[PDB]
Amino acid sequence: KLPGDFGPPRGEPIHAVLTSPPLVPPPVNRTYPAKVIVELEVVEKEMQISEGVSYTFWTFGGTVPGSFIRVRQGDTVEFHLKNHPSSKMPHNIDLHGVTGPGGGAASSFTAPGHESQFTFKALNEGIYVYHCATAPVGMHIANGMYGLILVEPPEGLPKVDHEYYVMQGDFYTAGKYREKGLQPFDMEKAIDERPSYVLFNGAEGALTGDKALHAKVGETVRIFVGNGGPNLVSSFHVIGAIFDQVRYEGGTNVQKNVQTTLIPAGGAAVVKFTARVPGSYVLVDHSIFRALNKGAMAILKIDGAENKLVYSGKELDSVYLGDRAAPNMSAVTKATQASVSGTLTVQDQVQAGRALFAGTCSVCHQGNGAGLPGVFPPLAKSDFLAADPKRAMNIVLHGLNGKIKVNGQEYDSVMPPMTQLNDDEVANILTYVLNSWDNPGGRVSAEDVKKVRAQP
Amino acid sequence: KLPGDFGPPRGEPIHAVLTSPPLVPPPVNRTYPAKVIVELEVVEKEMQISEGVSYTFWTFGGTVPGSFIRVRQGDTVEFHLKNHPSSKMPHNIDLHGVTGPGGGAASSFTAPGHESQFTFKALNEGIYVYHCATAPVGMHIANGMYGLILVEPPEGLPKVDHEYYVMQGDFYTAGKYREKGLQPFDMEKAIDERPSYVLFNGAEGALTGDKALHAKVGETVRIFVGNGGPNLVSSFHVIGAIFDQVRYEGGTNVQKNVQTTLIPAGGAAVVKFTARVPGSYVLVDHSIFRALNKGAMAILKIDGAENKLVYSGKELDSVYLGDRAAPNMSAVTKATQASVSGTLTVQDQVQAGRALFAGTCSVCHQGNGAGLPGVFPPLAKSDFLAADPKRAMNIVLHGLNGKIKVNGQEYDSVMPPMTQLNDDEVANILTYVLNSWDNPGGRVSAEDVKKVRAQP
Amino acid sequence: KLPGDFGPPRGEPIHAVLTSPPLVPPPVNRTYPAKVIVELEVVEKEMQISEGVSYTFWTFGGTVPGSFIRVRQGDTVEFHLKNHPSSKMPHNIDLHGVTGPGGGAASSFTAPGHESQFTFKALNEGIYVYHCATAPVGMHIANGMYGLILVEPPEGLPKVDHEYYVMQGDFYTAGKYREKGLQPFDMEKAIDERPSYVLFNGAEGALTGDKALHAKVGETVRIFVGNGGPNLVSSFHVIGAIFDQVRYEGGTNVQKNVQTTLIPAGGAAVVKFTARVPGSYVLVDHSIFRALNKGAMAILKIDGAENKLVYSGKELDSVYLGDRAAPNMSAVTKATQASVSGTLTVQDQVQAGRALFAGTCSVCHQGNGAGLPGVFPPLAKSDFLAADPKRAMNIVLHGLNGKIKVNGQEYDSVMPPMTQLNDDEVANILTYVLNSWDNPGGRVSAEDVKKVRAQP
Ligand code: HEC
Ligand code: HEC
Ligand code: HEC
Ligand SMILES: [Cu+2]
Ligand SMILES: [Cu+2]
Ligand SMILES: [Cu+2]
Ligand SMILES: [Cu+2]
Ligand SMILES: [Cu+2]
Ligand SMILES: [Cu+2]
Repeated sequence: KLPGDFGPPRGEPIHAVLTSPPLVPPPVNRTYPAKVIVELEVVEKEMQISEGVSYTFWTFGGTVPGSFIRVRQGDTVEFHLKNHPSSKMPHNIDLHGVTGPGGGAASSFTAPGHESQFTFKALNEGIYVYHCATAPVGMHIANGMYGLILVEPPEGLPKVDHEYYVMQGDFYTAGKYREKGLQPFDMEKAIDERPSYVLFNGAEGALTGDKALHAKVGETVRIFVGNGGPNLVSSFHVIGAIFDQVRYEGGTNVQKNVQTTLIPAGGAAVVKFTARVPGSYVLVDHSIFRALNKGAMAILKIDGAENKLVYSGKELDSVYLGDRAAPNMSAVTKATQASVSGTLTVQDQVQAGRALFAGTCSVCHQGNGAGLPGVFPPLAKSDFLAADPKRAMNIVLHGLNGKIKVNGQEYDSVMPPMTQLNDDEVANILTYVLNSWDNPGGRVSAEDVKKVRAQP
Repeated sequence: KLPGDFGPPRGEPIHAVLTSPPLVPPPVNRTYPAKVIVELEVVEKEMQISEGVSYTFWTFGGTVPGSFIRVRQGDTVEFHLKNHPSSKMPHNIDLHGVTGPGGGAASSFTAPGHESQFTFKALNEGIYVYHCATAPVGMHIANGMYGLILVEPPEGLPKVDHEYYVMQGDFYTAGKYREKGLQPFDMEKAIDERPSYVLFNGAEGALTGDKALHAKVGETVRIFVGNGGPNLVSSFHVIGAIFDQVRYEGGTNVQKNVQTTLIPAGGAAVVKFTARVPGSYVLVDHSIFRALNKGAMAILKIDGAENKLVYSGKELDSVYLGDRAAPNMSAVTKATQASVSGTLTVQDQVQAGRALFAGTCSVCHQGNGAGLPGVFPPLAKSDFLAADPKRAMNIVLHGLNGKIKVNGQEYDSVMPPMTQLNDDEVANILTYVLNSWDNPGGRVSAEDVKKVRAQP
Repeated sequence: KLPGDFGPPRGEPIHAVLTSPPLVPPPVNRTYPAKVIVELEVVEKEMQISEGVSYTFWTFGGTVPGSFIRVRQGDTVEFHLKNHPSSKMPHNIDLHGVTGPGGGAASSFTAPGHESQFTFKALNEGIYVYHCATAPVGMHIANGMYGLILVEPPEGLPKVDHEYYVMQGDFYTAGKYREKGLQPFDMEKAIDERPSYVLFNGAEGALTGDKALHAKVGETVRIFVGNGGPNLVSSFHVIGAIFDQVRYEGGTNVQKNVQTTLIPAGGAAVVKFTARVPGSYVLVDHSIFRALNKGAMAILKIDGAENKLVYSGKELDSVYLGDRAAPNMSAVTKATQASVSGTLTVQDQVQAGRALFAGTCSVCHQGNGAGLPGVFPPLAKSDFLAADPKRAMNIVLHGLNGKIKVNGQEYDSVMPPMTQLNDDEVANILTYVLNSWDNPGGRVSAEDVKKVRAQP
């Protein structure tokens, strides 16, 4: 007998309602197998991969990851793929969980402006990645062509308070991390498995700040977690919490009470979380430079009463979360646009710099620039800053050590170089500082920084 | 008590019959512990790692992976390692599953032209990697010195219709992927874990096309899957199917009903597959640039009747499998040899280009060069191609965008650069196209392409 | 109900006794929940990451990994973090296993010369990584800021004969592997996940030779194994043995009878080993260039009677373990210091070269330099060596092939290049050889090698 042998489809054909991340369709809530009609459209479009950084994404349903599909084991799925006429590339689909060559790939080949269809029976319960399977496949996947399909067990999953959809991917831009402008795909970095960004849900900050996932103390949360790759394996982890359950694909095995779990490239898992105490819980790839240097962080924010018997401490802040502690970094987007338009004002720079100062600089110099006397020198009303703005550019790029005097006090410490900051970021940060805390005002330009970077 | 305590060896000494990949020795089919004599010979030799690409492999038994060894838990194994007189390096062996320092390494050190032996009891059931353990060990492993030993449980494994032997490895050549000639090992790429090839069974195409694994609808297939490394961890996956069972080494844990599973460097697993519907099922490392850009694909081809209730779609083709959809790429080998000999003909180039055109170019331009009017321009009887062959070289290497006119119709799309193609590959592809579909004939040489690559 | 609901703390407050690697605190041996006071101090200090190679480590408790903390599920932990006044950076802590945002991070922020405290209930049994969580977090982790906390189940873990503490990390120096001197952290290699060293317990040789872990035949050994990362996933493996049990974090799953197991970045596991036969058992990351080219090897040395029925072979030697077979490589440290001081003698070089010759050269040329007539030429009383010392430098760096005559016998083989050896290493090795085995004496300097490396 084949698995999923629940007989022919019955009832009426069901048009599947698909959802955009990070939301999930409702439970199927059905006791009979059905014919389920799935309609998905490929759209190629520019979107912001980071503030001020555009990328040409290739998408299933207009999002990265693509629309979530939810069916029942034993269903007959009539899958329709449409390729929007604006597309330049052909596309197709391989759904993990399909029983048949290519997971649908040969029969779903769809040129721009065309449609295709194929039918499969969902024999296999589980959570599964789907992705494009069009040569060059790695390029298509790298450009965002992946999503999740859930094939429910016949009785449904246990009830929870919230269900969310989170998918990791690695991305390959010609430019470096946070370098502004429309960034091409970089095939050489992709072949070498050297991503410039590693993201949840297609963008930096997609699930942080005002875009966080939400729940309340006492509630249960199920997260459908994909790893589209193309190349990286996620050391997937929740900061400050534990997973009650982790189940990979449709596996019989269920691990319970783990905090860190390896998700293969192309893999998927269902995790369950129970909210205990309020605050922000961070989903990360614990290959930690991905999480804290390339974008791979997402937030589940829990509302409710503190329990000092369980945890006496404070909510997360910019020391750990960096510049993603805040609701958003919209000022960076605005300043980048203003630079393109040739209308960049001092205030545009100040507000972008404010956003970027958090964590990056405030960890040592404090959010108010006061530092810590004799330990971390002040940026507030700083004589040393005022005396030489070009020196300040060199300090950000190249670091500073040795004995200095600031506001009448000696320091003898080490500020590491921060050369990974882009010219606009340094410029904006320093313009923020110059226009705060009784400093002398004025501005630093990206071009000013470019010149210092070329001659330390 | 130690595990495997089934008493002293009984019966007669058994000379083990070892098999070359992808075949496996028969089940031991024995109820008593034996003394098993294993004889393995190291041979260093050039073989083709890809068509026209030679490599000096170091082998156990003349193959990569090395010969498969099959014994029973509780057996006493008298292991004999011989190092062929033609060898330049000394060699030895570490068998995972051996209880004792180095897994045999110190007592198996064997200079060229020598032999060694040691004896161990197989206490531990499971599937296990063996490999060379001679300084510099990573070099020996990278050169192909790894294989599998199966230690059966006393009652044997459950009966299946087919057993196969598949082992992943990462390889490090001085040249780039598909660059022709005898390629040295590259220690710098090896230390950086930046392989040029990632392969099953020692070569591109080792298990594709006419070298695929076979079974029929309804049959069960057990695959002994190794990962020799040296360095990579496989996101091991079957496209279009599921694994009934995955069991690592001799672990008590068995995962069931998973499609994607992580195999450590040095690790091994036993997977089971049940054939449901006909077609080609692809074993891959789903760190997908390895599978589709570096060689890490293998095929299990299933014969039998379609079942439209389960899968309505078609067999895999070159859109997904690329140039490995075909039975073989022997024409590439032949053309590379003819170049070396100084006898390369137009037809030699045409037949190599034909092989290389599949997927790489046909995904957009079609197998007949017709394209799709207004979407993908024709290569068949193409005025634009004929008008400027050097332009065509530049388009392959460097891409093309913007409005063009071909055969009286405007196109306004994007052909990505294909700079990873080697000079001979571009030359051969374009010579194929020029000599097909009423195009004007002639040829493009590797030297012609080299010149365009040096000045875009 | 929350997990760990064993009621309020009772008895007296307990001041936790923390241990330095590779030792573990005693079992808590307690049937009631307690208030446990933990005091940990951050110290930034230079230590030797390899012989003659200094690094500025940032530590919890003065060691890498940091001090081991051992508590009972259901305990209330009052955690005190102090930052030594000599520190330049602020620090904090995220303990995996803590229920609360950041795992303690916001409330543990501690500037140099300050202290902080927070309280948490240990709801979650398991073995857990702790680490610094101060921007830039990856830098702090890379500099050594990680350790383990064990939260025992209420009944305690089963009794074993020995408990040890082993933690992997990846490290990023500006210089190459084994390049001498004080090495800065390299942010570019860290972001690219390209470590120069991969170590157990903070240094090359930390757990080899005279620093090996010990047990006797018949004894059980539990190892608490961490992977601090920041970035790598360990293919964690024991050479020549098997793990009776592997349990990750506080997971319900326990794998039994495996040799190779994947430990995520940030992950931890408890493994159990039973000693069967004497000799050295190697813990490695089986992404094997890490183990054999970057430092990722540790030894469990078992004392007792051989059992020829189980294993007939010899103890590990330098063929497999390389230059870590010996008790230590102190002579390298001494020679590097003498170079810095300008007092380097011939004998200083000879003794450093002796240490470095093992495995690296002896695998082929033998420990006595005799080679194997006609196969591996002698370095003992070698006419060919004596005839041209600069040629010998070129051979080490750049290899040698083709027909040569040494001591009246022809060789026609291949010595691979060894360009990864640093100038001082080549110099010292060759000075050792020149001053051994009736060779002519004299010396080779690092500067001599530098010149040959610049012009092959
Ligand atoms: C802690 C790790 C720091 C971070 C992050 C940043 N800075 Fe810093 N800064 C730090 C120290 C210890 C010092 C003094 C070094 C010494 O030689 O003793 C400094 C110094 C500066 C200065 C100059 C002095 C002053 O005006 O107070 C400037 C202008 C400065 N730092 C700016 C700055 C900015 C803009 C940062 C974010 C990009 C930043 N610093 C981070 C320590 C640390
Ligand atoms: C789809 C992703 C493509 C692949 C793969 C290949 N080509 Fe292509 N090609 C494509 C487009 C959309 C265009 C037109 C670009 C525009 O500006 O609108 C082209 C064009 C060419 C041409 C020139 C026009 C013609 O003669 O039809 C040539 C000679 C050409 N392409 C060759 C070619 C070859 C040999 C390829 C495999 C190496 C190949 N193309 C791949 C789209 C795509
Ligand atoms: C086996 C893989 C080797 C290792 C490791 C090392 N050497 Fe070697 N060496 C080897 C061979 C096969 C040869 C001869 C090459 C040929 O063309 O046939 C050599 C040669 C030398 C020589 C010159 C000849 C001599 O004096 O015997 C020297 C000086 C030499 N080798 C030194 C040397 C040192 C110092 C090494 C460790 C750094 C070393 N070799 C490693 C094979 C192998
Ligand atoms: Cu696509
Ligand atoms: Cu896939
Ligand atoms: Cu070998
Ligand atoms: Cu091994
Ligand atoms: Cu720190
Ligand atoms: Cu962590």
